[PDB]
Amino acid sequence: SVQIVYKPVDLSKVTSKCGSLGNIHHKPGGGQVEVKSEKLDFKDRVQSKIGSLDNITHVPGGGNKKIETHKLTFR
Amino acid sequence: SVQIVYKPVDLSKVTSKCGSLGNIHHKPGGGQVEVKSEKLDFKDRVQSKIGSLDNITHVPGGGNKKIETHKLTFR
Amino acid sequence: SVQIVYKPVDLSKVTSKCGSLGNIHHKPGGGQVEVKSEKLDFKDRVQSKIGSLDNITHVPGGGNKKIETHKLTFR
Amino acid sequence: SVQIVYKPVDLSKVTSKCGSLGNIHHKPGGGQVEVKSEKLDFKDRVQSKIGSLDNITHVPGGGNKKIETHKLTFR
Amino acid sequence: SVQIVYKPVDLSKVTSKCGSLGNIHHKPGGGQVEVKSEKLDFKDRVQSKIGSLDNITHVPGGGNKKIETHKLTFR
Amino acid sequence: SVQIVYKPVDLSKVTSKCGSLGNIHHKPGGGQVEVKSEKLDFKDRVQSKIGSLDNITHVPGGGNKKIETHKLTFR
Repeated sequence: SVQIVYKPVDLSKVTSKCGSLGNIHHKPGGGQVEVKSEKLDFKDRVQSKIGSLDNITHVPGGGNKKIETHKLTFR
Repeated sequence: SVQIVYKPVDLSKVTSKCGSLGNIHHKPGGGQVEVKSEKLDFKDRVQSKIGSLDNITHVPGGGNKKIETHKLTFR
Repeated sequence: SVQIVYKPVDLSKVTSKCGSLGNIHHKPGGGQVEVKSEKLDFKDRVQSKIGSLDNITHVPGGGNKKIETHKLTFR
Repeated sequence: SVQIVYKPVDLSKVTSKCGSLGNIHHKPGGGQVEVKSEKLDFKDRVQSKIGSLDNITHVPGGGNKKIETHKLTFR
Repeated sequence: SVQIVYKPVDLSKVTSKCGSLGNIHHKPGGGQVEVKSEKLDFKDRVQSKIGSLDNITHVPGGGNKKIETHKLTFR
Repeated sequence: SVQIVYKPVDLSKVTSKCGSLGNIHHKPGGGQVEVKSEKLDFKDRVQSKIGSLDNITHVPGGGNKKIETHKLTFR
């Protein structure tokens, strides 16, 4: 005779928490910002940001991947 | 006789929490922003952002992928 | 005689929470923004944003993908 | 604000296996039984079993009882 | 605001297996039974069984009882 | 604010295995049984078993009882 019993139990967490979670920003203040630009010459791409208070979150990561194989073979 | 019993149980979580979650921004102030530009000369692409208070979240990530394979081969 | 019983149970979650969730922005203030421009010259594409208080969420990510494969082969 | 989330999960077994299970009785032999009775006198109830091979299972027990009570009272 | 979410999940088993299950009785032999009776005298109820091979299952038990009570009371 | 989350998970077994499970009785032999009774006198109940090979399982027990009470009271 043969009896095979296959009863794995999984309660696992795979988890990510990414970027800005649960912060307190109590009354922050950006200063006065002044930009004067005169006679400038640009021969290639200009990428520009000007500002007093910038708050930025960027998240290319924080992804999750679970691979799970349950192979059983008899004879 | 042969008896095969295949009863795996899954309660697993795959989970992501990405970007800006549960933050408090209590009364943040952007300051005055002044930009003066004069006689400038751009020969290729200009990309520009000007502002007092910028609050940006960007999330290319945080994706999830579960691959699950149950296989039973008899003779 | 042969008996095969195939009773897998799944209660698993695949889940994503992406972008800006459950934040409090209590009375945020953008400052005055002034942009003055004179005699400028652009010879290729100009992309511009001007504003006092910008509140941006962008989410190319946060997707979910479950592949599940049950196979039972007899003789 | 109030949020109540009530998500109990039950996969429990209550199980009983009672009496004679999965036994092998390979070629059991009862012997010859002879009962001779003479001039006997019974003034009240007679209950009798006579036999060579008796194979008896009796199960007043093995019962199961699940009482389950979920209660949520608000104000 | 008030939000109540009531999502209990049940997959529980209540189960009984009573009496004679899955036994093998390979070629059992009852022997010769002889009962000889003379001049006997019974003044109240006679209950009798005579036989070579008796194979009895009796099950007053093995019953199952699930009581399940969900209650949600608001104000 | 109030948030109450009630997520208990149960995978418990309550289990009983009672009486005769998984025995091997390889070729047991009952002997010859002879009873001679003469001139006996019974003034009250007679209960009798005569036999060569008696193989008895009796199970009043082996019962199971799960009482489960989930209660959540708010104000």
